[PDB]
Amino acid sequence: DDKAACADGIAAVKARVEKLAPEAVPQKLKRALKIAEREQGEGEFDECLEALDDAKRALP
Amino acid sequence: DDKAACADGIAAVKARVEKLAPEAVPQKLKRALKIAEREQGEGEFDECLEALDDAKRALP
Ligand SMILES: [Ho+3]
Repeated sequence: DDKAACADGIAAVKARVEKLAPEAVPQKLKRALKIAEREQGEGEFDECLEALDDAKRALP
Repeated sequence: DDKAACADGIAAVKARVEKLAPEAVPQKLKRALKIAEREQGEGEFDECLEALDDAKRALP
């Protein structure tokens, strides 16, 4: 469901980001991940998924 | 728009709540107002309006 997809998506995006040089991680990518995590914590798993969409589009 | 409606709705619900004995304000009402304010601060003015709907239904 959205909750599992949100958690899986956060891990998937992080795993891809963690293969980047840290000094090269865009601020927009960090912010999108943080928004996703905030919304996950609020139980807005659907909004987490939309923030993950933004994070993926911010990947170099 | 949703932003103005959210701000107006927070004030409207508070004005009605502030006419209650404070020791008698339901916890569910306080929580709904706080959620609305959190979502307002996140710029989710639509989600604020849905939390305000819950607050109104929690009025004694
Ligand atoms: Ho939110």
